[PDB]
Amino acid sequence: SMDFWTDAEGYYRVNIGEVLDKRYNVYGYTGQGVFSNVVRARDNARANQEVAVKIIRNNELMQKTGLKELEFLKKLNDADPDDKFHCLRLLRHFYHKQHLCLVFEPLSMNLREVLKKYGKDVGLHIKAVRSYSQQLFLALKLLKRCNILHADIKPDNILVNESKTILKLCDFLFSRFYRAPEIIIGKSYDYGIDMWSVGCTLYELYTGKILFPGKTNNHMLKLAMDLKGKMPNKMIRKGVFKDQHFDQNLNFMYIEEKVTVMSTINPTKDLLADLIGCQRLPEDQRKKVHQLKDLLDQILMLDPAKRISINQALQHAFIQE
Ligand SMILES: CNC(=O)c1cc(Oc2ccc(NC(=O)Nc3cc(C(C)(C)C)nn3-c3ccc4ncccc4c3)c(F)c2)ccn1
Repeated sequence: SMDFWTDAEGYYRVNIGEVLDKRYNVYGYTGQGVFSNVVRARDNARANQEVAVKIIRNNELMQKTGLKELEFLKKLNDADPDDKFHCLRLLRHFYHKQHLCLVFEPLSMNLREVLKKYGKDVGLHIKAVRSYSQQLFLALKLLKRCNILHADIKPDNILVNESKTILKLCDFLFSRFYRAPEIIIGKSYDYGIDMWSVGCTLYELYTGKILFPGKTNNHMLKLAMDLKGKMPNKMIRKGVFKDQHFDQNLNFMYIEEKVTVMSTINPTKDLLADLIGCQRLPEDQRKKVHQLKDLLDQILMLDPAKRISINQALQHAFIQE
């Protein structure tokens, strides 16, 4: 998230049965987190309630990064005192053996794991996609209110409770698939990047498949333009990486090594067909799928200024009808 060898040293292995801050009885690992150990504990000081504790590495870079994370979470916590906007709740922090330790509400699994348990190319029920879409847009609403850009929304960064009724947005290879085109071309960017990533996620939640599985940044742009046609001229010109992907005449240079020069990219991606799949749907679910397709069309505009607003997303037929 962002405001709109000594870097890897100091890992701490917490033992099962260790008590932290004279209260957190560590009883299990989670596996989550990239650089820090995230453990499950019971809070002996608060009726043995379950928490997750992230133990950050003891080095300068990750200490400072930890403090920034703490600041972002406190800002969202204060902006949303009743927890209606679906961001992860930090409970408090402490220090242990020079490690900054962050204590969070416990959650069950991330949405990548939920998709895996649905099985290969299966996806969720459209009713769950509807509910999760609303919750995600509410998270977007809070982030924008707090002048925060996530910049890496994807199933791996969304956690759910045990019943899978509630999701919380959080932040910890796959990242390229969810990247907005303004980022790829190197244009100045805004809250629109997170709306884009939410669109990519929603498609994947329903189909079980990655929307834009591009091997490179060049391939990602081609796949986006296969949906929406060629990127606007004014957008191309403002990108600091435009020369990797477009020539002096703003023709797209499709790499496949061979370079195919394209003045036009005819839209060919059939989003509805891909959404429906081999399903024989009843008219009520079929209607909802059409509405999902329309929501995605409005999210996945190449120009971020022309994407659906957060409020228009919340009031879209997919959610409301
Ligand atoms: C059984 N239970 C479990 O398995 C289990 C595991 C579990 O693990 C964790 C999940 C998430 C986090 N952390 C975050 O999500 N941080 C965060 C949120 C945001 C948002 C809200 C702005 C998106 N930005 N940043 C965030 C992250 C890193 C940053 N770095 C620098 C600057 C700002 C930053 C902001 C964590 F530390 C541990 C939680 C609950 N249950």
